[PDB]
Amino acid sequence: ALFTGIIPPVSTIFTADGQLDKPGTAALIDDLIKAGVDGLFFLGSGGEFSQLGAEERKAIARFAIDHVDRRVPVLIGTGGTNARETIELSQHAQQAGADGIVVINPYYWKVSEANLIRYFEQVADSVTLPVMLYNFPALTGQDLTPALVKTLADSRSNIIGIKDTIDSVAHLRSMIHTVKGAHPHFTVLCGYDDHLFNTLLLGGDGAISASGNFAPQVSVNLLKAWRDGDVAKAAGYHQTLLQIPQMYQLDTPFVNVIKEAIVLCGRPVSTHVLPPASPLDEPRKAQLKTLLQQLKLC
Amino acid sequence: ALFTGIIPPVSTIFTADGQLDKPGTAALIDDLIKAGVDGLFFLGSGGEFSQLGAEERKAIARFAIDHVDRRVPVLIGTGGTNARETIELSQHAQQAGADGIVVINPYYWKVSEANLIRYFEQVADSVTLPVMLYNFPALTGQDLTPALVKTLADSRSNIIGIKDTIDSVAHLRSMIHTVKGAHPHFTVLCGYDDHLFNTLLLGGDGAISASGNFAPQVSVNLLKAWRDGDVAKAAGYHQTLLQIPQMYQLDTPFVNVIKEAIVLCGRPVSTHVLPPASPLDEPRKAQLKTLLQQLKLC
Amino acid sequence: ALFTGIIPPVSTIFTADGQLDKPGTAALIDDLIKAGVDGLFFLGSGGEFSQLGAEERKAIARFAIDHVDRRVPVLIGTGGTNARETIELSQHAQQAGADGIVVINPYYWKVSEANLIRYFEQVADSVTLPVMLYNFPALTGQDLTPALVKTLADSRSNIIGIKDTIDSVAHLRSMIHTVKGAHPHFTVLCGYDDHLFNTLLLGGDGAISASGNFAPQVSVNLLKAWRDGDVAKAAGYHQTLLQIPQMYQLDTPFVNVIKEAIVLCGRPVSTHVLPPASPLDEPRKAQLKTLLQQLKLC
Amino acid sequence: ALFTGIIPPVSTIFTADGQLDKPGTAALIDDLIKAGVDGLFFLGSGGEFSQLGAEERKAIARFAIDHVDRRVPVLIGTGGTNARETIELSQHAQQAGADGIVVINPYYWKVSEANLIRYFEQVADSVTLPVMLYNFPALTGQDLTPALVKTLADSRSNIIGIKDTIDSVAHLRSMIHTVKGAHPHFTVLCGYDDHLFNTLLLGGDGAISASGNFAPQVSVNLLKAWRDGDVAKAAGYHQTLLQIPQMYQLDTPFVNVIKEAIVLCGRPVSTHVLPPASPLDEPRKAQLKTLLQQLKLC
Ligand SMILES: O=C[C@@H](O)CO
Ligand SMILES: O=C[C@@H](O)CO
Ligand SMILES: O=C[C@@H](O)CO
Ligand SMILES: O=C[C@@H](O)CO
Ligand SMILES: [Mg+2]
Ligand SMILES: [Mg+2]
Ligand SMILES: [Mg+2]
Ligand SMILES: [Mg+2]
Repeated sequence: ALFTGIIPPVSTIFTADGQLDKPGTAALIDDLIKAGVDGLFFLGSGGEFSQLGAEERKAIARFAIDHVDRRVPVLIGTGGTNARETIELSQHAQQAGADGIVVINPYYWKVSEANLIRYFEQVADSVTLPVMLYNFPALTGQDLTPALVKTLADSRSNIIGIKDTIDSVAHLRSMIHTVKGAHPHFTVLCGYDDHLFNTLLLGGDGAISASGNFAPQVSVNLLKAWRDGDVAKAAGYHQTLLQIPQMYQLDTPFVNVIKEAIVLCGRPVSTHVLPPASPLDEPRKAQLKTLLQQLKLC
Repeated sequence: ALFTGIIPPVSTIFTADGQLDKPGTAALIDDLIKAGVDGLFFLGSGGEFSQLGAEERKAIARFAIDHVDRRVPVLIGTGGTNARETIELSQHAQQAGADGIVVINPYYWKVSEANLIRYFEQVADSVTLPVMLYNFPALTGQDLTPALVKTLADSRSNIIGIKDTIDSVAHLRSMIHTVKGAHPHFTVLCGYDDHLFNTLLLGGDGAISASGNFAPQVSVNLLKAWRDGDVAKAAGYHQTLLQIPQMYQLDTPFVNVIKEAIVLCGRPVSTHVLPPASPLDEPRKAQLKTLLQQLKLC
Repeated sequence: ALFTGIIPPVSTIFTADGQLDKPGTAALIDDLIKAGVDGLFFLGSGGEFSQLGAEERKAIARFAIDHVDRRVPVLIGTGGTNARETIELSQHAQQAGADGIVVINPYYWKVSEANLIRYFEQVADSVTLPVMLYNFPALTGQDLTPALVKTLADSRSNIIGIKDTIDSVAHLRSMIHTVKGAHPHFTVLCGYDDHLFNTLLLGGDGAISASGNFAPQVSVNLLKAWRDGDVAKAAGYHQTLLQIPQMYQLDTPFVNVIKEAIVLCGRPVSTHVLPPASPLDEPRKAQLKTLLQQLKLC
Repeated sequence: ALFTGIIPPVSTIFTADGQLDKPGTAALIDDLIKAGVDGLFFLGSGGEFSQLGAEERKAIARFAIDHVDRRVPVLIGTGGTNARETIELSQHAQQAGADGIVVINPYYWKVSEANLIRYFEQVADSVTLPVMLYNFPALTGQDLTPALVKTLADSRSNIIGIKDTIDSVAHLRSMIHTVKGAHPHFTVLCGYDDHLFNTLLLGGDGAISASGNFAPQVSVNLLKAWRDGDVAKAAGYHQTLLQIPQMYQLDTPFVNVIKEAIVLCGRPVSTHVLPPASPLDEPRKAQLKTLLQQLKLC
């Protein structure tokens, strides 16, 4: 199974003038590697892919891949609505040295099932890399159902996992039973911090969740305890992860919150975000701070 | 805090001719008491309240209350769309000796917030019993938001808990923070089996969930392990409860499934259900059987 | 085609204690007949079926049928969640002299398609009357799709029409093409005032809409003009119907608004509504009055 | 009031390699102008903006503006998720000679109301052109409510209209009453063919709808008849517009259907569409042909 364990959706650090902040993004990457994560995912939702132009995404991917320098597996988010662009970004990712790509369903038009399957098959045909699907129905307005995902896995042998981003135990359960029941090495990662523990107990593989950026140790330690058979210890970490998603209510998009949390938890990066996100206000920064303090994360 | 712990939504047993089956309902009640449940809830969703007429509901409630004979706390579900009937059923419950009532929001019209608050205040004023709210937005089409529930708890001191029936960690978390933060003894019970563990870890109080009927021991033992501080053991039980809700996909309504599971797990009752539910077919009964066998529950 | 044209969902008039107000209900009935409606529908949504007990519904139906005394066709709404009660209320309606029944899908559980089909077939088989389906997905949470309605019409020859209560030209169009295409004499009536004209232009049959109660002449004259081939005149009436539904925003449920409008338009009936509806406040009554005045309806 | 009347969302014609087909696009533009439309809108949903790259969008806009050569007002769709790009594309439009821009809400993240308002203010402040809002909640997952639109119009005097793309009479009515009530010259255009007649009768201003591409004469003649006071004639054209949208069910996205209809109605342009749209199959092309024949459009 590929891309299992804890794989953060890394925040992209920008300067106050809105350019890629290489020193800060590099420092964040190095913090996460040092924390023991199993991989890194750039240009996810929290990486601001949807607020970046294609050339910007290419430049950020190349930078990140080269900085990681093969220390851990690297995933690049290459999706969008422009399918020709998805292919271009995906081929660019493979040429630049990525280990895999992560592809959401098109999220403007909710295309027909025939078109959706074709789209994923075309993207998967365009690269030799492993492809992770990305389900985020709250934002896309179109669910990647366990049945559909199984059909995709049956069709292309490089479609090998999913980031299932949904506050639903039923969806994670059914994804695992349906897809992993046919393809035991297909990877199921939850996209929310508070579903990691359940995902493992259900027979899934890990998480790609925003708290990976500012508190990776919580998820890394949970996974380690689980793998060591220390369930009580894993449940302890889980109690923390259950509470963390309160912070994401502070703003929408909450990409600002995540970067403010990176700062609060001890890595001083520019927290600039791209429009239509905006800077978190001071009152809400203090609220975030009190949450992190109550959970003992700063 | 009232009505905490494991409180099954007890199935109502009917004969093949569609009458209350007293010996079978009584035997089920006695099994659940013997299993160590903290209470019993009659005429919930799984108790078929919505397929019963008012006079039938009164007769069932009286019978159940009388059979239980104060061995454990008894809740009666008294809700519907007809608010005058809600009041009648609730006063009847109090006269018959119930310990509390459980009241869903009206689920045909999704009434204005002013009307909704007024409805609950009137119902709560009609009895001196404790009132548990019932949130089931997938069926009602109107969520009881944590803010609203807090407003209700602030308004009437007998509105003392909620059965929050939703596959959402965020909803449970927020219900607990918002309502229990203002009213530390307000009771938050989850309505789905696979959220019991998380509900406890989040600072909530228990569950009213269908598996209480046929595998009460799993929830009772989880709660006991949690109260004893043996979190690993509680997590073990949780791994089971994570899987159980697959069975509910076998039919809709799944009241048939629950009764078939009672039979398969060792209590031979008539499994008749009221229309528009219908008998579970033999293939799906076998499927249910294989599910219960895999989880070691029969 | 049965039950075509303008058929108001007649308001049920109550005294302050919530009992049937026979003189007021009768006067309303006579006003509508005198206005030239094609039929009358009692115990629809606007008739407060869902806030009335089964015995109450039977008394109201008997009264209404008897008062109408065969002057126009009479439809009784017999639906709910309790399917045994549906059958009882439907057989009661037939015995009491109703010309047809109107049956909504169960709206607590959204039952499986197999259960839903079986429900409607059983209800249709319980009577020898014509049966009109009732679609109100905003309230029921489960759409009766054109495909499903076609399947029902294909299955039972007494399932002969629908009240399609949705603000959707596409839904009405597709209902008409899919069902009337297979069953040219199946009756399609929209449930909203502002869709009557389009319904007629699409090949449908009329409307069961709330403004039937207080401004029947608008819909009756629209229909007459359309049948006489005076499309410009019909469009003139449509311009009024397009505006009327603003008033329904004044409260939820808006059964109060409709009765207040009956009073304002010249018929002094009690405006009492059953809980959890409540009286319309004086400021909103004055707003309703201004709107009616601007549309030249009082 | 600006940009009133019939303004087609013009299809973008491509060669097989997915590049702009200048002769075919120009011919289409000339056909529409000759048909008497009041304006032209490029790079709307039907113009495939969300499957085009930013440089491609700029090239298309420039070409279209230039070909139109001020014969009618020109709108350019400049929206997306990347707000910096929205500003670039909007300023580019103004520099290229557009008369106005059309901006949808960001449709990946459904951003907070504060962020949404700020977004629209920033885009409006980036140009001195008139700005038309674009509401398409079926695709965006976030409705621009009449209250929000009013707040935007109150805030910026160059936010001067909306393409309200929704199958809802209530939404159009309320948009008109709430926004035009406060801003009588704010332009309200429906985005669907079957809502033009109602939109005019409600006090709105026209339509930007896909049938503008292949049957502009229907909407142009409807509008002329309405302005001339010949309501019966207008209603006759409406009967045709009521039926046209059945064709859009032939695929999703239906940008293919629209181009095939342009061909079938007598203008031979390439029907190539960008992925993830795909070619319409021959059976569905024949079905489309039969429909157009039945409505007397080819
Ligand atoms: O992946 C989704 C994130 O926002 C939550 O961790
Ligand atoms: O009683 C609630 C049902 O959803 C079963 O858990
Ligand atoms: O019939 C539907 C009601 O909501 C009023 O038209
Ligand atoms: O504007 C939206 C179009 O597809 C409908 O005409
Ligand atoms: Mg993220
Ligand atoms: Mg239940
Ligand atoms: Mg009504
Ligand atoms: Mg279009």
